[PDB]
Amino acid sequence: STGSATTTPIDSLDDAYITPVQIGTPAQTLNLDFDTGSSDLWVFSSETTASEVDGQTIYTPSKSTTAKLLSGATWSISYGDGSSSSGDVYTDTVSVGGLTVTGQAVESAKKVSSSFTEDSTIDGLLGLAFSTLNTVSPTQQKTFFDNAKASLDSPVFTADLGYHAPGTYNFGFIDTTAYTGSITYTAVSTKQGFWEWTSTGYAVGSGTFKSTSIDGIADTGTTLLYLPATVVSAYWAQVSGAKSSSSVGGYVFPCSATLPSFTFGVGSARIVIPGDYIDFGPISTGSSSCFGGIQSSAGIGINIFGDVALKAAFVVFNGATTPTLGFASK
Ligand SMILES: Cc1cccc(C)c1OCC(=O)N[C@@H](Cc1ccccc1)[C@@H](O)C[C@H](Cc1ccccc1)NC(=O)[C@H](C(C)C)N1CCCNC1=O
Repeated sequence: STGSATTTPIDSLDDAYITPVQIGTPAQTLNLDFDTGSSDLWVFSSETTASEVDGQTIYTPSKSTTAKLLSGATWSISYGDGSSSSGDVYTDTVSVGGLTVTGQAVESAKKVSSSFTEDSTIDGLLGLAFSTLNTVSPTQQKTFFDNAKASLDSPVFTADLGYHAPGTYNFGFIDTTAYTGSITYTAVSTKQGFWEWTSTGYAVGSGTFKSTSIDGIADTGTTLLYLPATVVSAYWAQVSGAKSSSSVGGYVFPCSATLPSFTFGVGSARIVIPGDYIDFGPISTGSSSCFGGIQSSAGIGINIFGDVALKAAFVVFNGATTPTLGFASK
């Protein structure tokens, strides 16, 4: 089997991407944030505290003839930015772009934190990291990809995120028309439950490539590119007037600037992020100071190849017995 679904930026800055997902019988379509950095499929629901729902589409399990409460099961998650959600668990039928999983754990929110309430465009998350990170207690549950993997033509999914444009998540096959050149594969450590890999280095604009190992995670659920402070300082030094602002919480730059590209290494291959991908617009409405898309990972504890990096590539998440990650230019 295979599946294919279009993923769409939620706003003009590509702050996140949403993908339609069919849940239950008859289908209830919710737009979920596909997140290779977490392993819970959770949704706004008829059980979510009413004051915490503000425009989201909700899952109503009582209207699904295939929904079953998973007795005694609860979930609770806290994300890297301090956002959180929690609730109970149903099993139900879940389909993505024609690919169907029966018995998928659908985590129904009773509580969500304010950042989720304030984003009317995201109806929940679909986790695509490894199932060891799933938060359901007392019995951990499997991700959508884990449940589907054995049925897929190939045990893979691919992320093709667009810049200011729609893109595609494919399950079970590699669309050889979606990229240029070859796919370079690189080793993955699953010990932290992430798609964790080691970049071979970087370059800023037309500058010299610096060979240096950068351990980090491929995370479709993080907007920006978070890299070591030395790397990020070298990038923003090439942007006249850029500075790290402690009040804003990262590097800002004059909105009139033309940003240089940023290149990262995948083995001997190179992925080039165009400068425009690194512009996240005014820090506040009407300001001429703009927020940078490459930021220091010092406060995080891990480097994150988020959407800024991944949308410059066609990315293969290979879930074979020994998982690997593939990157191609496109
Ligand atoms: C679940 C789990 C188990 C074990 C260990 C950890 C760290 C676990 O947490 C996983 C985790 O936080 N993953 C995040 C990136 C992560 C992995 C490991 C450590 C730290 C972080 C990321 O993919 C998911 C989450 C999605 C989200 C959150 C709030 C609103 C909307 C979307 N995204 C975010 O937190 C990011 C942060 C990092 C800037 N974020 C917040 C919104 C706006 N945009 C955005 O980019």
